[PDB]
Amino acid sequence: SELLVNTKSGKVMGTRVPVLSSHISAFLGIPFAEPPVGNMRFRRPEPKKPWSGVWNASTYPNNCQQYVDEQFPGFSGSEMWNPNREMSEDCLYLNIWVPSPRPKSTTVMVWIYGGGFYSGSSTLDVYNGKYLAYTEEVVLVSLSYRVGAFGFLALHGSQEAPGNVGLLDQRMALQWVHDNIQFFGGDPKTVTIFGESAGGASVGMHILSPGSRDLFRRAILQSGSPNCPWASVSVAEGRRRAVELGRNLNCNLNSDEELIHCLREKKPQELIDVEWNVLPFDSIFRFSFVPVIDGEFFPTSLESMLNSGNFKKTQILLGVNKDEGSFFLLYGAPGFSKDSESKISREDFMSGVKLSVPHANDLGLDAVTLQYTDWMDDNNGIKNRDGLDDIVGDHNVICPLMHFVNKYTKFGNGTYLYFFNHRASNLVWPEWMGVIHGYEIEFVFGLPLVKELNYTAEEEALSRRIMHYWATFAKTGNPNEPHSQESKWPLFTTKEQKFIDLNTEPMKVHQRLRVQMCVFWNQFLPKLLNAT
Amino acid sequence: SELLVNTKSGKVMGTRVPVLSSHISAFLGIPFAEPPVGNMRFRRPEPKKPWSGVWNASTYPNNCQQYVDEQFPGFSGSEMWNPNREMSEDCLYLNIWVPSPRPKSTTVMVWIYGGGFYSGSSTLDVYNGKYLAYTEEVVLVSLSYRVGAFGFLALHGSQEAPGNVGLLDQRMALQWVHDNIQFFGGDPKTVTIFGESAGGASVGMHILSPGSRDLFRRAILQSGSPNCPWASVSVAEGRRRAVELGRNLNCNLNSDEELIHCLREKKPQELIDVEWNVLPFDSIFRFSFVPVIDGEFFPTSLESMLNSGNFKKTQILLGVNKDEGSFFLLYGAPGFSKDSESKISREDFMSGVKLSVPHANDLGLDAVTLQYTDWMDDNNGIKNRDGLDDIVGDHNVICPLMHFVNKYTKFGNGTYLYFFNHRASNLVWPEWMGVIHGYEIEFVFGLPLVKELNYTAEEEALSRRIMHYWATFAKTGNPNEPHSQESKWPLFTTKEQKFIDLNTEPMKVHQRLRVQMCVFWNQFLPKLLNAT
Ligand SMILES: O/N=C/c1cccc[n+]1CCCCCCC[n+]1ccccc1/C=N/O
Ligand SMILES: O/N=C/c1cccc[n+]1CCCCCCC[n+]1ccccc1/C=N/O
Ligand SMILES: *[C@@H]1O[C@H](CO)[C@@H](O)[C@H](O)[C@H]1NC(C)=O
Ligand SMILES: *[C@@H]1O[C@H](CO)[C@@H](O)[C@H](O)[C@H]1NC(C)=O
Repeated sequence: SELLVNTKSGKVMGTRVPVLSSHISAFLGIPFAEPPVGNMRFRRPEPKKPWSGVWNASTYPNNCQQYVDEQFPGFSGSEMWNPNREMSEDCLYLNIWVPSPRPKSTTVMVWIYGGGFYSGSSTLDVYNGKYLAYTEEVVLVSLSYRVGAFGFLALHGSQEAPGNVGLLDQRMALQWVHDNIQFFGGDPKTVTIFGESAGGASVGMHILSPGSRDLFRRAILQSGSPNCPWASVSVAEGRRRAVELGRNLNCNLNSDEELIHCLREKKPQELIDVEWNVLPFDSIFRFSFVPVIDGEFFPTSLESMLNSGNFKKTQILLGVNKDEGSFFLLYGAPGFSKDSESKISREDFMSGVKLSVPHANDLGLDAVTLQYTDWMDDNNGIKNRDGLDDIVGDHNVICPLMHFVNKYTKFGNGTYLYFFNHRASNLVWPEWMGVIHGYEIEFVFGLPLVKELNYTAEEEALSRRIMHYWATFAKTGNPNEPHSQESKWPLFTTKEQKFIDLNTEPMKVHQRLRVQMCVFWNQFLPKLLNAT
Repeated sequence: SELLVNTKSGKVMGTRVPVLSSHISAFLGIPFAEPPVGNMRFRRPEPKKPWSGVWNASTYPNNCQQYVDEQFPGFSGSEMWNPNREMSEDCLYLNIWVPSPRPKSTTVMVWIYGGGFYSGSSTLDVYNGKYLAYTEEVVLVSLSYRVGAFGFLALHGSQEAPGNVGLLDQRMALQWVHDNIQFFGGDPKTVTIFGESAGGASVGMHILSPGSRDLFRRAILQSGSPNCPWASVSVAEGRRRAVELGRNLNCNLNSDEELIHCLREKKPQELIDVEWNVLPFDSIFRFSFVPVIDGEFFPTSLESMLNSGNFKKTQILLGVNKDEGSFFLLYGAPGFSKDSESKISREDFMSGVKLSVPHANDLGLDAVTLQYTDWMDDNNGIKNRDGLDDIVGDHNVICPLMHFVNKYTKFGNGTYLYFFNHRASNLVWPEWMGVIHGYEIEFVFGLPLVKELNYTAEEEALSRRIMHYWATFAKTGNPNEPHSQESKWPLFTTKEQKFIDLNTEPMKVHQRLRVQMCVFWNQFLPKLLNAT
């Protein structure tokens, strides 16, 4: 049977799924680890005990325990990101979409979900791997990993809650793919890991970490890089937040062993309810439990690793969206709201700057304000709104990705950079938010090919073109087909720093993506904060 | 006789001078002070002893002792600024141009020469008052004052060299005008003091200083303001430079009395030869002997005076030129020269920044560089050249004048601001220097009306229009003729901050003159330097 596969862990039984009036196989909900419950909460993942008999892989698994967005109930815009299955701490599963008939050795892509390390599910409609698998004839995997305190509570020195275990969750899933994907027709020699947001930063983290490098071939990063200011913390800061979390739930705090035990007796929701109370500053685009610079997973600091060339050398394809910041300002910054144009007063603009750069002294805050204020027209509500959108996007996502890409290219074997700026015709969010964090994903997964979702024809064409770029890059290390008449996405080089737009218009090459602002975030401001 | 005038100091005999195929009277070389020679070197001026008989006022007087530009011998561009008479320490004289027939009570304008407080003469061709006097029917005075160490050597606490005596030279000349100009047909109630560069800053200084306010009615400032970073020093810094000057000439340094005596035995040229050796930094647009913040002439610091409204309240007309910096970079900055386009390398640009902001730490220098660098095109020789031109202009002249004008307007009785950007058709300096420091003066004094000087017709028209603005403002406090059909130079206000261009094209109003750069020089950078 095409739906029966014998792996090293035991036999799995999948299901036939319809896609664009054809069909393909899906193996959903395969475990790659022992359920991390009870005394194994906060702990490193263990490999899954092999099973006898046939594992039923016909339905999606549980989503990991996580915060649930309730700002706009019934609103698809926010709820498309929420878990669509029951939540459980028993959530370490992966899903596979396989072409029909079964391939022998074809290119593999493994997806890693975003969600600020505090949220995410492999099972969301926008992550459905069937269109990609079917259209490009690739084996599509989607993994899962613990988020929140469950994934990232860090008491360094203690082996009961070391930190980074959600990254090791990802690593164990890549190990399983390495080991077994051949039985599904995947080529273990040609695995591309890709991810958006925290998943993009995760991809970058596996590139850096020695323990992860050998388990994938190449990598795509969407709107995220490992050096993002929100993607990691020192061991001291992690310790502090873990202690404060215990302080919020009335734990004994005299020893690591006392704290951890107390935290293990709590029900999942008690941890989720107080999770946001541990942040050190009044901030946006900051998350409580994130990867920690521990000296095991990351041997030294991220910057010294990037300078010395201490990372996997291979091809990378990556980029950003036009308006990365709007999602975050909407939720947290005064003056912004979903159903108005959100024209921002000068007073709200400055409140905005404070929340967006929480770690900055007064001089730093002035430096930023000056850099994004048009002093000819300082009380223009639209210019204030958009400038603050640009600040949050540049600081959090674009300038950290640009620092990474410039550093990586010095040592790497080929870089391809994009700037995604198509505003989708059917977007439910308001005009002012622009091209939002996470809204390139639907084009990457081929949702525009489904007619009932109401995209234009040129949006279908864009989606196909992006899928073929992504898949051709996974297959060869180059998104272009050599010998074809279409426009050439040029290689990014240290010298010329070229990149393309991704949108419905004929492609354009440009150079030095937001260099004037990123010299400010990546060189000047940090120097200013170190002197003062 | 029309050429004989009886003043309070004694009788004066002038001369009839031809102008634009008519004639007028000129009283040249009238003394207003005792010659400041011998023991009176470095000292406050004394009033001139009245004379019996008739003072011959038919020829220009001596120019004060000063440094003489020799960079381009025979080149009119540089030599038009040099002294055209014999130099002497016996130089305290003034000159008067009077319409024919003699007026009774008409508007008076008294000119104060620039030259960085280290140079200047009342007697230069470009300062010839006859065209202005004749064309607008005003009595035109031009004064003189000691420059260099002779005018500004400052040993505070000592009455032998107190500092600021060159400003008191100006004050005594304004006193003489107050007292006597009526006998020449001038209205002592309607005196306008005007000046360029150090003379513009001087004008501003008489507005601030209590001792000077009552001696003039209103004021014009061209490319200079009292708060310019080069226009004054602390008493400690003045003391240091006076000591270092004495150290350069082998003086006994054990007491003020010893130093001053030693300096008084030296010939003028010995002081001039070592004058530049006392500057604290490697710099441009900085001068050795300048006004000192002494607590007598200036009661408190310039900034506290500007904040509290401690100054004469009256009308002011003022402005700047497009390319104020080029003159200074030519003379002192590596990569610039008179006979090339002076395209500047990135390395020379940074050398430039260091010399232009000599008092800044490394963080400050970076802040400036970032602000004036296009990071898309950082090795564009023209953009580097022009950016450095703009830095020197903005820091030295434009942003300090803009801070002054904004502060003054809060308390003042009417402000009129211009931006002069006509590149003269007959200019001998190269294209790259643009609209240079000091090249609006020729339009103010009417040289374009003389055919043999080879200006265009529209340049004649511009000159006349500027002269009539200047003269109508001196007469009424408003450069416009109410009830006339010509375009209206609008009042500058705290709210709307309006200003005009001065050039051959139809006038345009704009707002907030170089506000984006001047917020940087006047707010951010000083705050950055105070924290670090
Ligand atoms: O961090 N990445 C999140 C993500 C990534 C891809 C797609 C969708 N998202 C949902 C994030 C939008 C809303 C941000 C919500 C942050 N937040 C959560 C809980 C409580 C408060 C807040 C923010 N307060 O300002
Ligand atoms: O300060 N204002 C001077 C002025 C004003 C109106 C018209 C003409 N000028 C001549 C100044 C140009 C050249 C600057 C010369 C400065 N300088 C003098 C002596 C020795 C060295 C230097 C400069 N070295 O970099
Ligand atoms: C990648 O590496 C191969 C083999 O080592 C080399 O020949 C090629 O030039 C490299 N490509 C780039 C873009 O560096
Ligand atoms: C100047 O002062 C006069 C008289 O005090 C006043 O009436 C007039 O409004 C003032 N003008 C300005 C521009 O402030």
